[PDB]
Amino acid sequence: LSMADKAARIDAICEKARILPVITIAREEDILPLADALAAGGIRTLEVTLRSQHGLKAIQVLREQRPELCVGAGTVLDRSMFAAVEAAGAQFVVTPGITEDILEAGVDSEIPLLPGISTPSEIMMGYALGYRRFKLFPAEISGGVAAIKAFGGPFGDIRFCPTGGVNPANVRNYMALPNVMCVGTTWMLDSSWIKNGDWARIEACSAEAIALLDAN
Amino acid sequence: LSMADKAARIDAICEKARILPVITIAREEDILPLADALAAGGIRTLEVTLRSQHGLKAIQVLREQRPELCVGAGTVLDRSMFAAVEAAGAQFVVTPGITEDILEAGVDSEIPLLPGISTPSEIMMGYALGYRRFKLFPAEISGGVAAIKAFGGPFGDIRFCPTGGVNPANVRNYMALPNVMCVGTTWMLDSSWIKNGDWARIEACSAEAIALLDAN
Amino acid sequence: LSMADKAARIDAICEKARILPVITIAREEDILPLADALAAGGIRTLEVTLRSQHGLKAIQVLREQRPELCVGAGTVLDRSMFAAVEAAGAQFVVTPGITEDILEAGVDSEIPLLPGISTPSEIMMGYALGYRRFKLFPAEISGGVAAIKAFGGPFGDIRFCPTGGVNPANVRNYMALPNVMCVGTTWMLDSSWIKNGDWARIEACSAEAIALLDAN
Repeated sequence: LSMADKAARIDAICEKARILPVITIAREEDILPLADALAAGGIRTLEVTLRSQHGLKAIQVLREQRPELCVGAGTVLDRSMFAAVEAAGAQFVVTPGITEDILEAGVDSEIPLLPGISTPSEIMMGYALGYRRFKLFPAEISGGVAAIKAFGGPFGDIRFCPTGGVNPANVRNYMALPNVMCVGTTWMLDSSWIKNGDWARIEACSAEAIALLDAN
Repeated sequence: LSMADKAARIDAICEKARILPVITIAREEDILPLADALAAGGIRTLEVTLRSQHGLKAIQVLREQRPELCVGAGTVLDRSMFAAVEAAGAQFVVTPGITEDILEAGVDSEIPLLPGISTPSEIMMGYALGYRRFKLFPAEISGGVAAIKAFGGPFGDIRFCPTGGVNPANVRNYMALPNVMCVGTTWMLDSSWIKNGDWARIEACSAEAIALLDAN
Repeated sequence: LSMADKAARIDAICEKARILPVITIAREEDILPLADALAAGGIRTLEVTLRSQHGLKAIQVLREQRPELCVGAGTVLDRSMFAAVEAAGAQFVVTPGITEDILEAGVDSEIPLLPGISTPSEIMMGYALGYRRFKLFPAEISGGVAAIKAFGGPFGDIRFCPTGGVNPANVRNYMALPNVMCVGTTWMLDSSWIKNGDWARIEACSAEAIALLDAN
C-alpha cells in the first residue's frame, strides 16, 4: 500500500530471486514444463512478458497451479496493460522504460512495480514519486557496471536490477556491486531448447546460473 | 489524418528513400545544384534542417521547383517551428529528440512526424501517443546495431531510422536488421564539396551510397 | 531574473572556474581546510553536493567565511531541496538529471541552475523552458567527446559542462571543444587525502589540474 512498503517488497522479491528470467511464452503447452525446469534449477521467481498473446494466460496458469513460485509480469507499456496483469494475478510488474502514467499507475496499484530506466533524469522522474528500486535496461549499452557505479554517487540510496547484456562472463561483476539487487536475462532460456522441449538443458543451465553466484 | 496512417505514410517515405541525407543549407544558390546532385545519384528524399536561416526558404524552393523530390524538414525544436515548416510545404517532419509538446504537435499535424529517440523510456513516451516509427539518434553513441536489437525485444512492432555515426563501413550492418527502415547521415554531403561547388564529387558519392545497399 | 540572464551568469561562473570540483563533505571540520587547499591550487568555484547531511551547513559556512569563493549546490533532487540550498546561500544550483518540476523551479529561482542531461530529448525538454547551458552526466558513459560533437549539430547554440569520467588523461580533449564551458570531477579530491588531512596533496593536485589547461 505505502510507497516505502513496495520498495521493501520489491527488494525482498529481487534478493530471494537473485536471477530474474525474462520469459516469453510462444506456446501454451510450454508454461508448466518451462516453469518446472527453471524451478528445479533453483530459479523460483519468474518474469512473464506480455511480448506474446500467451502472456496473461501464462500468469494465470502459473498463479493457480504453481502457487509456490513468485510470478511477475513484464513489458507492460501502458496503464491498460498494467491493470490487466494485476487482475491476471501478477505479484509484481516490470517495464522496459518509464512514462508519467505508468509511474503513477504503480503508485495506485496494490502490487509493486520495478520500473526500467537508462539515465539519471529518468531515475529522478521516478525518484520524485517515491521509487527507490530500479531496473537498468539495457544494462550493457547503458554503461554496465560503470554506469551502476556512476549512479551510485548522486543516488546512493537506490538499488538496481541490470538486464540486457548480462551473461555468465559478467554476471559476478554486477552481483559484486553493493547497490545491485539481482540481475535479469534470457541466457538460460535458449529458444531452440524450448521448441525441441530440451528441458534437461534448461534445468542444467539454470542450476549453473545459480551456482555461479556464491562468493562475492 | 489517423495515427496509424501517418505510421504507414512515414514508413513508405523511408523505405523508398533508403538513405535520408541531413542537409544544412549555408547558401541560397546551393539549393537546386545540391538537390540535383543528390537526385542524380539516386537520392530523391531530402531532409532540410532548420539549423540555418535558409532552412525554410530551401523547403519552399524545393517544393515549387523540384516537386518530383520528397522534401521533409528537420531540427524542429518546438511547436512554433513545427507549424512553420508545415506551412513552408514540408512533406514530413524529423526531430533530434522528443518532448510532450512536439509529440502532441505531430498528432494534430497533417504531415507525419518521425521523432528522434535514444532510450526505451523515450520510445514509450511516443508509443503511448500512437507512434510506431522512430529515429535513433545518435545511432552509434546510443548503442548502434546492438541497441536496435535490444529494443526489438520489448518493442517488436516498431521500426527505426538510425542517424549519427552511420557511414559506408557500417551502413549494411544496419540495413540488415529487419526493424530498420532506412539510415540517415551526411557522409555524402562533405562541406568542402558544397562550398567549392564540387557537385560531381557529391553525385558520385550518392551513387556509391545507393549502390552499397543491394544484397541484405 | 531573465532566462537569458541566467544563461549568461552561469556561463560566466563556468568559464572563470574552468574546473568544477564536486565536493561531498563527510566531516564538519573539513569545510575550510578543504576549501583553502583547493583555493590555493587555483580552484575558486566549488560545488557542494547534498549527498551528505553536512551539505547545507557547508554552503553556509563557506558563504559567510569564504565570501571570495563562488559556492554552488549540487545533487538537488527536488523543488524542496532547491528551495533549501537557495536559502542557505548557494550562488548557483546543479543537478544530475532533470524533471519537469526542477526545470520550472530554476525558472522561478533567483540563482541560475545548470541542469544535468544525457540525451537529446532531455536537452530539448530544458531548451523549451529557455535553458542554453547544460551539464553532461555521466560524461564518459554518455559518449564523451563524441557525444558533445554530435549534440553540437542540432543544438549548435548550447554549451556543456561534462562531468563523470573526466580526468588528466582526457581533460584537454574536452576543453578543446568550442562548446564546452568547463569540466567537473573529483580526481583531485581523493577520499583518503581528506580523511588523513593530506591537504598538501590536494593543493598540489588542484594546481596540476589548472596547469593542465593552457594551450587549447
